[PDB]
Amino acid sequence: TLPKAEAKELSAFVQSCVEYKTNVCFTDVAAYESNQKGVLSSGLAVLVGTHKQLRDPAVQRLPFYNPAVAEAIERVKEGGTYGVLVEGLANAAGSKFVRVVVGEVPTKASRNNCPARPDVVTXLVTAALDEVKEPNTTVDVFVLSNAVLPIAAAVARCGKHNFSAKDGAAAAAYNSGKVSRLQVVFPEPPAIPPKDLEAVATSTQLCQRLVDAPPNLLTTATFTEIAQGYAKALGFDVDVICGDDLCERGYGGIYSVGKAAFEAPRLVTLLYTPKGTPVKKVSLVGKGIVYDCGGLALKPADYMKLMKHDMGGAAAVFCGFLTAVRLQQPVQLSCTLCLAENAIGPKSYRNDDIIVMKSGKTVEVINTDAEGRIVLGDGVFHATNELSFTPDVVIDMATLTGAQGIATGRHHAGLYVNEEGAEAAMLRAGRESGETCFPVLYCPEYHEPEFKSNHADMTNLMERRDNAGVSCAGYFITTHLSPKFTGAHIHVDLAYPVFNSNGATGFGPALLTEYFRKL
Amino acid sequence: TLPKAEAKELSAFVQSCVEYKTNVCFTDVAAYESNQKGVLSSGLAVLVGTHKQLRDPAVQRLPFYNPAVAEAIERVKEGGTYGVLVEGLANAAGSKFVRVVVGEVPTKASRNNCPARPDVVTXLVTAALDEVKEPNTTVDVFVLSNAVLPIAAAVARCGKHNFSAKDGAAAAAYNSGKVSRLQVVFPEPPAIPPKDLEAVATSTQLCQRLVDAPPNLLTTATFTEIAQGYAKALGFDVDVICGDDLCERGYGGIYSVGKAAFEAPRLVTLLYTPKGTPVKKVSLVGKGIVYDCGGLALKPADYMKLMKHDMGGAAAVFCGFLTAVRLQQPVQLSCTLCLAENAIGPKSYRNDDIIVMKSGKTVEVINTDAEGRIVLGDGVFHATNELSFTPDVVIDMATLTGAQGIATGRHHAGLYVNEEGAEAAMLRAGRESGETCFPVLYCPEYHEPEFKSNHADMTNLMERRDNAGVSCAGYFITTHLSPKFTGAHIHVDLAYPVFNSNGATGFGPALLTEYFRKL
Amino acid sequence: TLPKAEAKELSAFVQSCVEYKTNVCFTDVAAYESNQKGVLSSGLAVLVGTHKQLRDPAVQRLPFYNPAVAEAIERVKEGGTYGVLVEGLANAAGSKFVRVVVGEVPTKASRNNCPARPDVVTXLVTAALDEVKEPNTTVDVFVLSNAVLPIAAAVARCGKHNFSAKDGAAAAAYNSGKVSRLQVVFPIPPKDLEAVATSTQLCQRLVDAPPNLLTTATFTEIAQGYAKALGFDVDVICGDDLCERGYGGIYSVGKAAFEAPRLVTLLYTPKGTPVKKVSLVGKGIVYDCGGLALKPADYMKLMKHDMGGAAAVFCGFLTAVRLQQPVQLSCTLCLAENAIGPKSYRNDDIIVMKSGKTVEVINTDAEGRIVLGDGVFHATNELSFTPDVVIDMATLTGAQGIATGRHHAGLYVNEEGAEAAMLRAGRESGETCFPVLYCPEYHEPEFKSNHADMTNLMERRDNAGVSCAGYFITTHLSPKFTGAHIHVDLAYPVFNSNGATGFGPALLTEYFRKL
Ligand SMILES: CCCCC[C@H](CC(=O)NO)C(=O)N[C@H](C(=O)N1CCC[C@H]1CO)C(C)C
Ligand SMILES: CCCCC[C@H](CC(=O)NO)C(=O)N[C@H](C(=O)N1CCC[C@H]1CO)C(C)C
Ligand SMILES: CCCCC[C@H](CC(=O)NO)C(=O)N[C@H](C(=O)N1CCC[C@H]1CO)C(C)C
Ligand SMILES: [Mn+2]
Ligand SMILES: [Mn+2]
Ligand SMILES: [Mn+2]
Ligand SMILES: [Mn+2]
Ligand SMILES: [Mn+2]
Ligand SMILES: [Mn+2]
Repeated sequence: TLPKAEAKELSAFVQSCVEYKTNVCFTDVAAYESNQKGVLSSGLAVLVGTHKQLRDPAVQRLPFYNPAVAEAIERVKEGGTYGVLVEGLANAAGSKFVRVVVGEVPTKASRNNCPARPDVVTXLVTAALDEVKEPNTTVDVFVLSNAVLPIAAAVARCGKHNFSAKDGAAAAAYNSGKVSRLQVVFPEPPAIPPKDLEAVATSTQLCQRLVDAPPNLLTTATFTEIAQGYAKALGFDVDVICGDDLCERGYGGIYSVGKAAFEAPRLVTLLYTPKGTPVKKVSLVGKGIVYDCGGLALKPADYMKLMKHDMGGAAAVFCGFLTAVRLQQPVQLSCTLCLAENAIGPKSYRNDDIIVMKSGKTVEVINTDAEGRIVLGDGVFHATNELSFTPDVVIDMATLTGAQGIATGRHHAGLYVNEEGAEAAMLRAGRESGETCFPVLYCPEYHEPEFKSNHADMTNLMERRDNAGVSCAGYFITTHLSPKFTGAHIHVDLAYPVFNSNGATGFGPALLTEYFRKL
Repeated sequence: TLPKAEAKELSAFVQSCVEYKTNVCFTDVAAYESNQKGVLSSGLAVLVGTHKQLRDPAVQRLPFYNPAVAEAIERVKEGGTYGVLVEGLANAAGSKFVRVVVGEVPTKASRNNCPARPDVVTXLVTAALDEVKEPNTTVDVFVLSNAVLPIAAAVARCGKHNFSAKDGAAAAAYNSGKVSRLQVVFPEPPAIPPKDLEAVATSTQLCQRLVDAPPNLLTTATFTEIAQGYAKALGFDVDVICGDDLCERGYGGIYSVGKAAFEAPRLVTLLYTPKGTPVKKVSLVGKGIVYDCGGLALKPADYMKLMKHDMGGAAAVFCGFLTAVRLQQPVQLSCTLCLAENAIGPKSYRNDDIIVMKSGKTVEVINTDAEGRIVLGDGVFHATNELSFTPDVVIDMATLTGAQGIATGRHHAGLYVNEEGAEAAMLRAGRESGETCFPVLYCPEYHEPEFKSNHADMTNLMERRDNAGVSCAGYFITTHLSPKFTGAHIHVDLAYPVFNSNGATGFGPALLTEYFRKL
Repeated sequence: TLPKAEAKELSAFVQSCVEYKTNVCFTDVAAYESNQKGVLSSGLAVLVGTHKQLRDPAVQRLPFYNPAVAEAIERVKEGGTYGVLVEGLANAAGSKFVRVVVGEVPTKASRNNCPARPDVVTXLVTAALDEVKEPNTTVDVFVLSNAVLPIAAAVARCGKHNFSAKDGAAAAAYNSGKVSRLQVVFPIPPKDLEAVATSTQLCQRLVDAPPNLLTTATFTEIAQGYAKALGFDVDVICGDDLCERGYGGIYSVGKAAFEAPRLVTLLYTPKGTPVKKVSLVGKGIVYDCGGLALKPADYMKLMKHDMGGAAAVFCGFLTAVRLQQPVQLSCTLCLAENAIGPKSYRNDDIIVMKSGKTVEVINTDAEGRIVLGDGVFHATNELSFTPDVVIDMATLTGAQGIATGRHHAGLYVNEEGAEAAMLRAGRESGETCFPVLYCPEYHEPEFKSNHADMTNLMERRDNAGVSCAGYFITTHLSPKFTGAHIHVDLAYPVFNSNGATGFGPALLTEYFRKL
């Protein structure tokens, strides 16, 4: 039994995540010119675009423009912002001055990046919002790109985060009182509906909120309750295998990892079937390690800092699934959340233990901190073998390896994929969404020998360290796919793209939405 | 309460160890020539001996010999094998070809080694069995050494291990389906009976099985049940002091170490008295740390890999005892198993705790990972003071220190002994059995000062590292001997000889059998 | 400087590398059946192929086949070998028995690998040669693949290495007396395959050799020896000349060492109209001790391999000349020892690169990119022509092994077309490759420096390390250059547990072959 006060706090936090709606609205120049009549929404306005786009004639005719803003556009450095004051410009707050902030987006974009450069867009708007005069206002963000999806996510992930514990916000279920309503204004009427872009943005910021939150708030239990809350709200099926049931029912992997912890591990599977004929049957699986302490292979304090992020794969596939339901994307989805805390205690699984996986294959544990692949190997077997349908495509997302960062870096998720066509599709989706990706070596013939075990079918870690580590971890997961399954397997290592110096990025959901969108 | 499924698995595993019988039979050339009539047992046959022995005239007259095998004997490198095919040679499996594998054993053997070189014999047979055409067959291993005991153990420890979790053998109580019946064929009828050699081989492979097994199968509890199972089977007395009873009854050492763990520590004492007059009264004590995680002095993951082996001393004295009973060796034995898990948790004994040992002397714990000597100090006090007799000789066996490997290495167990005569005897037994040993410095005057404590009688670790570490650990154990005891004390550090790159070696039992045999 | 005895030894070693010719010959079943008349070349014979290929009818009709070999083919495990004795089979050595060794090659091959699986082929033949009855014989290796180039290199890199110091071979200029003549028998010209094989084994020999034999000086003398032999131009900028002439990078790195650093540029122009103008640049760190950022002893073990990029581009160039490939080639070897001493470049020093840009040294052990940045500027700016393609090869980063592994070299490439071409060449040659992220917009910020143009190392460690090192090199390209840049990180593929692999030369030969 938890203390009564802590249960009150946790309940409040669950509700805050279930009832979270975004702070971002979307419109266009013409529709703004009619709805607002040229009156600005508050004492701040932001303008963002490429060097050439800021010098387009249409910019002059915007309602905040004046000879100062024109100079600001001259003076601004690429990648940076320039602010100016304008006196007596008509505005809803009645402020004698209005602050205009220009920001220049670069046009340079390599073949493996999103040509819109939403990464910079996010930074520019974050900078501009740092000079905010009053909180709980509405800030007009005029963008000059028409790439609506990437920008929508880029602005959603920007500025101050919706999760906060500062200045007594712990008393208000950790909802930031410092967030500004943001009204994005595209040149054209969008391409995608405003009500749709708002969903994508909500999913990005919910993913962000979950990831950000500390493990004393977001436990295996509260994450499950949140999924349940959304299941009741949007009307989809939820299946939960909790604690010792996992051992009874053959799920040795997720059980062994999570059994040490105070809050029991759970395999939470969600289900959505669209009205009409689905274009593809897709199964999602997320690594949901709510805190990776390392187990008995205890991490040193420096590497254990920010391990609340180890749930980031689960939060991605979850919020990606929530968008699909809300928009009624015509994809038949399973979403399986592998929830556990890799904890240290009397009941820790051990460096030498042998696990009997739900696949039936045995795993010699060399290192308890390689927990992610074990928990996923049960997740992917569940999806390919225990569900009411066989998927065409399996997508597993996880904050799996440090090797990821060394190979593909902080902005690109690593792809271990068994088919060129599906790799290409997910890659394309990265470029379109702005939540980019890149391939790591697919070569099972060289990965398998690294897992030779004396007494088990396989180990959970490479014999040798410097031999395609992002890939070998991916291979391990594939060995626990059902032999029923013949289709396409996409493993997504997103260890670093989930976070930056300001906290979580909400990376994952938008990438999925865009991948689904083009099947 | 464990999960129902895990209890079923554990029970199955207990039974598999209790009812384990060997896969090795033994006979001689003449007896084989008459029983088999020159028909080979399967599509594989192995021939092993020294350079001179392979060129003895008697080899030609063997039933698999031909002009190819004669060339194989020329071509073979010392320490290696050479395989050849022979067409239409009569055999029980009806295979068109029979594979003959020659292996050359070296004759070089230093004063501290076994002149037969069973180490190489084990390797040669392991190599030959790697080309096995069908599992569950019978392979004829023709050896040309008459040193029957060392060869018997050497073949028992060789090839694929009886413990296995591969290819669904987890469903069959972890019994390997991949093992070959091995029929050893000596030149002469063996100096020891075949029914006796089979026991020695069974003990070696049981020891092997226990050590190999992961700590999730072999717990303090299941090990105790195994001892009990054998006690009911062979009719000897078993005494168990479990969990908190240890604290109540003054056993502070073994209690403190093991109390953190999920499964409680146990001091299991076994007793055997032969029908007539015993030649000697011997007390065995084994370090039975089922997993050494280090305690609060938590081991780094690399050094914690393979710590399921830390029980290896207990498994040695246990299986050594089982052989004595089964062969009815005329030795009066006590066998005390010091079973605990050095675990990490809320209830861990601490680096600064003071233990009150069963000896009555107080121990300041400097480092919780030096758990072995504490546990043994209670074990040896129990044997020298609480039993129905006072032993003439105390033998304690343990996987005690890393220092062992630095000093005596992977093949020789370290001996800390208080009397030259007993050191000599155990050394002799090493050379005869092939489970070899070597002395480490005995010099208590220089060991004692390393354990000076401010507030306790002693510490559990040296002030200075690099002052006869194998020995100092031995000394600690001697301080907890009863003052009643005045006989011979043999401390056996077998940290490395218990294992190799293939897993456990079953080192210990045969050394004991041979030591007992020559009192 | 040196003792008279050591100079004698070094000279002998130089000559051994210059006059090295391969031990491998190539032929086919029909041509062997006619030349040899069915008499085997020695008391050993080897048979290598896939599960289905070993069961093809044509195998039966081979001159060593018998009912035992047929069982050996049954008994063999995939990836392993099985040996058998055959009595009185006709053979050149007159041995009462002949040993036949079968080896089974797998057919499983992922999209990023060579379908022939020459990796396994190499292992199989190495295993079979371990049971050799007499050295200095000729062993008949019957292969059942027709993928001639990858197999030729695979057999060249296999078995006992030509460099050896065992059993007094130090007295015979470190030439192994334990090597077998290998006659490969298939079911490209033989004189051409022999060159590719010679290049693979020369690359191997250079890499294997210890840094007390292969110094910056002896490597340069070897290049000179080959320049005199095959008639091509050689340009050498030695020691302090590098400082005088603006080459701050390669000078600073190598100036601490006993033997001075050298920028050795080689030149070849084919008789007709070249299909492309290509400039090669190799990291030639003869020993990477780390400099003042001294490596720990474990990571400094096997750092004689840090020259492996140079040995690749050098031997790749030698093949091009010998076969007269119609490519106009520059080959620039960046030779230095990253040494520790009174004159070590320092962690805080600022280098003035030949490019003109300034480099703040954060860590002296990131020596490779500095040395290469001068190499690629030399090629793109100081030569008699402007290349269409720049290929730089180096044993550059440990990150490589984490990202692409032991069998695939990492590719940082600025154009999809050239990446594709080099990738294809990998799959064909068997010296495989794989891409690492190309994204300069994210790499550049990692090199921000307070007082210099750039640093030589990332601010942050976990951010596409194989790629960032590549980017550094691109900043020192000439602005004259607008063509295709291929950076090849081959840190791990150059070696395995048996020593050097001779990885690089065959990959180039095959890339050139199709341009
Ligand atoms: C020993 C295996 C531990 C598991 C892999 C972990 C990640 C993890 O625990 N996921 O649950 C990791 O990032 N490991 C890194 C790591 O082991 N590698 C792989 C090779 C070098 C280095 C990369 O940083 C470092 C940061 C600890
Ligand atoms: C403080 C630990 C005291 C117990 C010695 C332990 C062995 C142990 O845990 N036994 O249960 C050990 O690991 N010994 C080694 C060790 O601590 N030493 C002492 C100096 C070098 C080395 C000797 O092997 C390690 C490094 C493998
Ligand atoms: C810090 C500067 C390191 C310089 C580059 C070296 C390799 C080198 O010196 N080549 O000359 C490297 O990557 N070394 C590795 C290394 O430092 N890294 C970088 C990140 C983690 C780890 C392995 O990639 C290991 C092998 C020691
Ligand atoms: Mn993790
Ligand atoms: Mn982990
Ligand atoms: Mn221990
Ligand atoms: Mn210990
Ligand atoms: Mn280097
Ligand atoms: Mn270096």
